[PDB]
Amino acid sequence: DYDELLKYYELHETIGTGGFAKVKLACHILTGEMVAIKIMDKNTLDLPRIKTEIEALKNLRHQHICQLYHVLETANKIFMVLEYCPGGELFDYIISQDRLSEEETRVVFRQIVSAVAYVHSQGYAHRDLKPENLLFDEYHKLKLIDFGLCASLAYAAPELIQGKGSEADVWSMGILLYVLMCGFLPFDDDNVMALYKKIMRGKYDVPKWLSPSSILLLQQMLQVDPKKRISMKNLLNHPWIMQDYNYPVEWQSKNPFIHLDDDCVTELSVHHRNNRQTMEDLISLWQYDHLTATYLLLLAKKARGKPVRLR
Ligand SMILES: Cn1cc(Br)cc1C(=O)Nc1[nH]nc2c1CN(C(=O)N[C@H](CN1CCCC1)c1ccccc1)C21CC1
Repeated sequence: DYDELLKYYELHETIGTGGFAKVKLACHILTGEMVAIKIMDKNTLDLPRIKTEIEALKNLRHQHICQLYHVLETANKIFMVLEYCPGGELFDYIISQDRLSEEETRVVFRQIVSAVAYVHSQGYAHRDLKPENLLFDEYHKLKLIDFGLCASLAYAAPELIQGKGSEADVWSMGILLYVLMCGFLPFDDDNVMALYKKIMRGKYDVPKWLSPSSILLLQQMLQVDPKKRISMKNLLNHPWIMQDYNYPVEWQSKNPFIHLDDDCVTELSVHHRNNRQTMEDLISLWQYDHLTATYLLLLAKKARGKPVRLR
């Protein structure tokens, strides 16, 4: 139940619902930082989905991946405390704009490619890429979410639906690119089997406002045969991707966990009136408990150019 969570967080409103989970806005008491808490019920659960996401996020640390802070499991519930992104979903952003210019699309799309390339570099495929799974953070940069399916029909690759992961992610990014520049899906139908057929055929409308280079890139990402599909490697430095930037997508993590931050370690030891070495030792266990949560939220203060202070 909520007694364990309420020790550390003030709970606010529900900001999202899923089939088996909800996400609530909350504030971390010790740091005053806003967070987003994904809440699951262990009775009405699937559960492998939760464990999959948790394991992935413990191993992924990247400027375009929504950060995990804290995992709490009670008798009845599982709580995942995640980064709060105050800019909302990419999908809702596209609808409000109708569609994005090629220029703004490229700004956003390069961030998606950065995240997904990194995910692949760490040995995973996301498998559920869609604009509902991309959020805008405090600096209006994109953060990828929902790793429950890592190793929706409108975004699934032909070979994935066929049951015949890396290439499947490229296809989904092709659908995303189309939606960004067009404001609607390339394959859509009320009838699910009719949608399946359309995806298998691979034919789609090419709107009048797409540039020849955009058209070519969509063609290369939306190849029905995954062997003919552009590879992640060649996506990183694609001429469309390079335009106006003149350097390939920077996919490597810019915020990896190397050494513990001295300033964060000191603030925790001072606040808790604890032996510094004991504090450094307990943080290093990386249990994703309240200690880890407080440590990581202090690091976020620092990344924001703010002082590392508690209470
Ligand atoms: C929608 N919105 C509007 C504003 Br302003 C901020 C947000 C917002 O969602 N912020 C936010 N920050 N961090 C998170 C979110 C939403 N959020 C989510 O994880 N949201 C997903 C959203 N889905 C995509 C397809 C269906 C479910 C979710 C997953 C399970 C249950 C409910 C929601 C995270 C927790 C990591």
